[PDB]
Amino acid sequence: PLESQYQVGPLLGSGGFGSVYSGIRVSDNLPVAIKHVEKDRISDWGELPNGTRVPMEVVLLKKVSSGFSGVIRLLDWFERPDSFVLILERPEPVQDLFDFITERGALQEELARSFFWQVLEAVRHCHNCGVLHRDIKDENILIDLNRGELKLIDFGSGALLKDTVYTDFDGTRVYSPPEWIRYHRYHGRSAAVWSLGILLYDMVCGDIPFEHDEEIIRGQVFFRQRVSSECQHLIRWCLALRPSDRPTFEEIQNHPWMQDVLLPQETAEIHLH
Ligand SMILES: Nc1cc2c(cc1Cl)N(CCC[C@@H]1CCCNC1)c1ccncc1O2
Repeated sequence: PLESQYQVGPLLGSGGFGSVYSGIRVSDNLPVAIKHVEKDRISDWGELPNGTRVPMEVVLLKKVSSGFSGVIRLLDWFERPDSFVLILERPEPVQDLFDFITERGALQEELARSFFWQVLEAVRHCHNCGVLHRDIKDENILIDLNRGELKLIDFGSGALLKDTVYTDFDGTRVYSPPEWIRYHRYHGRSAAVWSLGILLYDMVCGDIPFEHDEEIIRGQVFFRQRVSSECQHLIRWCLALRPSDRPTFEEIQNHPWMQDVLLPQETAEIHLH
C-alpha cells in the first residue's frame, strides 16, 4: 500500500544513495522523506530477525531507532521488484549542512561547537547501538532550523561495529583516513575520528582540507581564515596520521575547545532564527 499511504512531493535530491522525495503520511499528515534504492545498486545486504533479506541501511537504522537520538528515524520500508523504499523522518523546516555551509560560508566557532557536539553525541549513540556510519560528512547531516537540532542521514555505507579491521569502504574518499588510502585497512572508531576532523575543519573553514590522496597522506592542514588556537589543535589531533595518535570520543568531548557548548534551542535562537 505504499502509494496510498504517502502523498509524494518534490524530489529533494539524488546521487549514489538513490533518489529521495519529500512526502506526507496521509493518515496523520506527518512530514516524511521517501528514499528509493535500486536493488542492483545495493552491494551490502543484511537480514532481519524473521529471515527477510534487506539493504544494510534498514538493519542499521532499526538498531539505532529506539528512543531519541540525533539520527533520522526509519518509519517504515517497502520492497518492490527492483528497489527498496525507505520512509524517513523529515524535520520542517530543514537544511543539510553542506547547503548551509555553501550558503553561509565558514561557521562562527560558537555555532560550529554546538553542531560538532551534536554530531559527536549522535555518532556515540550509533556506536553504542553497534552501528558504524562510515560516511560522516556535511552532506549527511540535517539541521532542524527551528530547534537547532542536527540529525544524521544515509546509513547506506554503514556496517555493524566491530573491533577487528575493516578492508572494505564505500563512503566518501575525501573524508577517508590515510590508512585506508595507503593500506586499504582501518578500524571503525579511529576512522570515524578522522572523518570528524575533516568535518570540523569544513565547519570552521567553509571547505574540506584535502582533495587529493597525496594531501590526505601528508596530513598537513593549513588555515585560510581565522580559527582559534584551541580549535586548530583539536582538528590537528583528530587528523593525526597514526590512528593511535587520534583522540577517543571522550577526549574530543573533554577538549578545551568543546567546553561551554550551547544547547540546540539557544543555538537556533542566536544563529538560525
Ligand atoms: N528528511 C530527509 C531525509 C533524507 C534526506 C533529506 C531529508 Cl530532508 N537525504 C538527502 C537527499 C539529498 C539532499 C536533500 C536537500 C538538498 N541537498 C541534497 C538523504 C540522502 C541519503 N539517505 C538518506 C537521506 O534522508
